[PDB]
Amino acid sequence: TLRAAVFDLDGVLALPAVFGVLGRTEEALALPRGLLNDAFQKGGPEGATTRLMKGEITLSQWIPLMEENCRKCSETAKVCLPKNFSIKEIFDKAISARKINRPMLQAALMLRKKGFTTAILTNTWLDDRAERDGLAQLMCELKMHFDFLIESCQVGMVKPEPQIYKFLLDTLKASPSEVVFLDDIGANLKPARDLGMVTILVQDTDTALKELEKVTGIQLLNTPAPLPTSCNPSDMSHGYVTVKPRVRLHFVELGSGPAVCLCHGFPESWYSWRYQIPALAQAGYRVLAMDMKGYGESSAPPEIEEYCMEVLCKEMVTFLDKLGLSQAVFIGHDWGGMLVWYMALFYPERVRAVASLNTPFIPANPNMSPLESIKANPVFDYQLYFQEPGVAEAELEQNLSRTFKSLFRASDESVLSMHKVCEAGGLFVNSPEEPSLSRMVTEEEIQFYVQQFKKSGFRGPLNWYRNMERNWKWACKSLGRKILIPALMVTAEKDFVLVPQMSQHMEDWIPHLKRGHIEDCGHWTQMDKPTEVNQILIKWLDSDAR
Amino acid sequence: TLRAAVFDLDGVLALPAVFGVLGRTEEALALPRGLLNDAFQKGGPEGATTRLMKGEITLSQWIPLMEENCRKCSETAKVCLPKNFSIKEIFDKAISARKINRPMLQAALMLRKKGFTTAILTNTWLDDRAERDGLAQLMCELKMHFDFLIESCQVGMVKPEPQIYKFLLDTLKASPSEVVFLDDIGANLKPARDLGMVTILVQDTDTALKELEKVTGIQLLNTPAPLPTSCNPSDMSHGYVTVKPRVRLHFVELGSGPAVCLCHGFPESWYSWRYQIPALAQAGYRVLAMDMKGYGESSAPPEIEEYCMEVLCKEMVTFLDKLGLSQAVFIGHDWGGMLVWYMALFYPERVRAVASLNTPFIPANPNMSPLESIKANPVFDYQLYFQEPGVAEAELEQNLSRTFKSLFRASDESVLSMHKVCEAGGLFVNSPEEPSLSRMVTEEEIQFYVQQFKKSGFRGPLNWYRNMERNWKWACKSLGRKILIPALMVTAEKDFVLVPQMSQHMEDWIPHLKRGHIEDCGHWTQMDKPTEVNQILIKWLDSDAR
Ligand SMILES: CCCc1nc(-c2cccnc2)c[nH]c1=O
Ligand SMILES: CCCc1nc(-c2cccnc2)c[nH]c1=O
Repeated sequence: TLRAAVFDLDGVLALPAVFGVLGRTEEALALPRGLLNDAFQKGGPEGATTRLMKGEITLSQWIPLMEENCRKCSETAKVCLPKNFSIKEIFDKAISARKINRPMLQAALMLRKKGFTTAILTNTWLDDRAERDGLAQLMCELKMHFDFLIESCQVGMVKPEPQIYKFLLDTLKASPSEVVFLDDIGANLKPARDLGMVTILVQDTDTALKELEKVTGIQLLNTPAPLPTSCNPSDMSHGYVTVKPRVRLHFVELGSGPAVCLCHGFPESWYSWRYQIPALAQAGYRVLAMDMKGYGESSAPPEIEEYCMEVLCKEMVTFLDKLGLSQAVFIGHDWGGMLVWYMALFYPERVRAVASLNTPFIPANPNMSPLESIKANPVFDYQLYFQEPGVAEAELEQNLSRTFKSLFRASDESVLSMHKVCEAGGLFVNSPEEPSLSRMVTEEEIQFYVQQFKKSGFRGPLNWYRNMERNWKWACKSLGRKILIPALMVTAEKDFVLVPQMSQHMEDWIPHLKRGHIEDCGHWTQMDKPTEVNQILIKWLDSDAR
Repeated sequence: TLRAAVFDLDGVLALPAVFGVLGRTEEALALPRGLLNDAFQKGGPEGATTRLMKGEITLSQWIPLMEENCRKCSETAKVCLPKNFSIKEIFDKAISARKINRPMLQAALMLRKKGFTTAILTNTWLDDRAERDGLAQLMCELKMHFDFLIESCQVGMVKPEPQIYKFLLDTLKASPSEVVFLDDIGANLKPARDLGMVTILVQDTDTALKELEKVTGIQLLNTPAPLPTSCNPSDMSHGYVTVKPRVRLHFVELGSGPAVCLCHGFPESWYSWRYQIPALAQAGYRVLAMDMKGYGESSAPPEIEEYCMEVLCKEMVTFLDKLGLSQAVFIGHDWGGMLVWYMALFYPERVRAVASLNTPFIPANPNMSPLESIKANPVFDYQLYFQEPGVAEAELEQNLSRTFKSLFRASDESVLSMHKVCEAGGLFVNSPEEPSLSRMVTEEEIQFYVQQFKKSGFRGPLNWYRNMERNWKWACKSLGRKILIPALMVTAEKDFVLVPQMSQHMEDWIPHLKRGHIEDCGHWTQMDKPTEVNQILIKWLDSDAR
């Protein structure tokens, strides 16, 4: 019974195969059939290619030896190689053209999700070309989805030598009969088969996956659309910056490129961006997913005024200063969305671009107290319940699992009224003691938030809602300004508090505003519709932020 | 008696002044004298420029209002503005041409070093131009050297209004007579003078600094060359990555751009790079200054084999994988220099470029045991003393302050023999109990290393020297390779262990190798000759790593 799946790289996890390009080059240059593939494998185990695949030499040392084999082969075939014949060029192009075979990777992901130990076993080289970063990136994206990456040039062994298979079995801690092995080269399959492993000769992906699903008994083909890659907290780079003597800010960091600062809402975490962090880093950005003040590993001072917009924005500026960042793109959701519009209004020079999920930008009304304005809309009643220090802390902190299980639900799963919260005397008075687990979250994701909130609880988070008068006075100073830097507003159809229609007058203050819209999406945007969120953000980033 | 110094930005900390460009533009376009400066200040306190300087409007809202004032002014002066007259262009160029007035900044640094509270007081705007990042960077570099940055557009007050001066005095917690105030605008000096502050009208920097030194009694002019900016550990962004279940790696992070991974030697810290971190971030790089395995906040497992080159390099690859970095430039010193050459030999695809300080790259001799090779050179005797577990730990851990004070000395300060260390039975047998403080370090820098080494001591650090046979066997696999990626070798004239002549055959294995050389430099390269190190690295980075 199978418990491990092994994949080749070239022609299996990555397409098109480099060997395929040698043939394509022969045809394009009208060279004798197999001349290049013959020069490539020249000398077999004693040849230049074996030495390269074993790690004896690097790719740049191999290029001249391949040139010589190509000359020798053409001499024997009584033919001439063209004037501008360059092996470097042929390989540079082939390596660059090679992309991840998404359905193969998707099938590997599914097997690992169902308990399989997965591995990549590849005959590869030590790449020292000026353009090696493209291959480095490919391997990076691919390798993180597997338990093991076994590279011929790193182990000093090569397929089809029997020892690399014995090494593989030892790495997997598995007996041959427990292993499925997938290769596009029949000769490299032969030793695994001889050892007793299940083998699949990969020609077209679809037939390979039909074979793979028949042998594992797990559906790999015609599967529903998979969720984006998420984050395992213990595998992340965690960062800490002191912004002032008693305030430290925590963030999770992933990727290289322009800095993208992610700002969560209430009562959330850096983890609310779990589905965006890998996707945004893969799109070519340096992601900084914050634990906002009062949350997670960030400090939680008890004073209400430590949570007004002016102080929070000043701290985020200091955060940039301490990291040596002149700018960041600011993406926010809910309370993070509010802060992000204020960063754009007060510090435009420090904000590369600004994006908000659900949170509209509505200028302050100087002719009306903010407390009057909140009373005008019944959906904002929960905010008045959040006013009195201690009351909402008591209900929210009583049972953490019940809190997050009641809150983090989709539009078709609500257990929460909201409206007449004050009258009913609580957010959870008509909610069950043991809510069912929402389709958006697993038990373990709820427990990550539970553990996070055990440190400081809900005082610091609730204080974000306790600065209406302070926020309003500060916001009134910005009344003559417009937001003229790149800006994106993303509305969610089924958010009943931050409704799409509330954002309708935004173009008056943000003339060049760009928009996104997510259908059948509730308040918890990132986890409700991750794929859609990722598509809207990546497209807006590549077009407007670099 | 003075204790605070206040500087204007435009025409004082930054040159040339923007007002100066308005005049230069009038002359270039043969416009009436003062036409632009008149349109700029039009309406005085009621005008567009005051509203901008107060924060009522952003720079982009101000551009059209300036265009109108320019049209109105030309109409009155019975003149016409040229066909391609654009305020945006004039200001974009002026802002971009404006650089830090280095001797003014240097004088501000000296006053702060002698106990003064320093501040920048400026009439500035909220910059939302597409090219705002240039100004953002200027302010970032400048602001970090001062206690306070007071910006007119942020306080809603402007020079010469008396309230901004009262705000300044309150920010400084100083009485007027304790303040020197420097401005290039006589009108903006007048209220500070009226309050009783010492004022200096800045025309040419030199006369301003003569006035400033006469009034403070501190030498600011004709001063010796200042050391580069250093790091205050508590003001840095600290990062932590788990590379394996019991191994966590700590790093300090600063800047944006290509990732530059700094690898210290024995028995050092991320702090050994204190003079390089600010300089490298300012040059446009994202710096990752490591605490290598066994040091500082990084894990220190006790097993010798956890410190062989193979394991250390694999961990650094995982470090890159966990941060989402396909590559980094690897710069190392001493043991870090050795690791960095091995990263280039085994993982060329993950190494953008490689640089070593002092540490040469010498291929392993397969016909000689490494223990024989170390015995051949008398300068390597201390390495044999480091072999027996516990002996060197005992002497090095006995008195931490004495350890670092004896070790971290310049070429003309040695208290350490080295050679016949085993025979003498210790590194410090002929060294004082209370060494004098070396010219390279302050008391406080020694105490930072003392506190760092209190956590794990010297076992983990010493274990780097305890894998000769393991390292040699692994290195022998690389014997057929060459280093063909961008590489820099920096030799130090007075390093008596890692002597410049030891690097003489490097071009045989690294044909495209670039070199740097530092005269009158001992083993502790970074702190011995920071300025020279920074110049060699920045120049090599901008030319070879991007
Ligand atoms: C139908 C309830 C789902 C929901 N929750 C919120 C919410 C909850 C708690 C805090 N902030 C916002 C907002 N809008 C919503 O539709
Ligand atoms: C004259 C002594 C200065 C010195 N120290 C070392 C050294 C000390 C401790 C550890 N590793 C290296 C090397 N070369 C040197 O000139």
